[PDB]
Amino acid sequence: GPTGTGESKCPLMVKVLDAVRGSPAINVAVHVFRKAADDTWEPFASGKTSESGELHGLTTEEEFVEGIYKVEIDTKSYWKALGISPMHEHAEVVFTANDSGPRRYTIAAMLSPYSYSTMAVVTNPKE
Repeated sequence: GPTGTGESKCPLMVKVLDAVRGSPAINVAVHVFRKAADDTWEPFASGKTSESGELHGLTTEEEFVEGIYKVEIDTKSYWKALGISPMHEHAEVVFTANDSGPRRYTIAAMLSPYSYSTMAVVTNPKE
């Protein structure tokens, strides 16, 4: 298929790949927040990617609750490694959850400052 490749432990796998290099970014500062009761975003998890571009071990299933969550990727850290023109600062995306469970999915995101952005999100059965 187009998406869904690779194993993981966390309930949500984040893959940070480069659209200009066509390879996974290393040491990609990523953060995960959750929608609070004050229409704000609280700290949920955070971590960096590896040579594989995969980032797991953020949180557990007992801590991973339902609700909306916002993810922030620091591409600048990866752009400074080679010295690429930092067209933008960081990439922030919001994901709404309706129900958790098995059959975890992985989010494939591509980094492209020059060309149009590229991101892929997968949905699970909550019916």
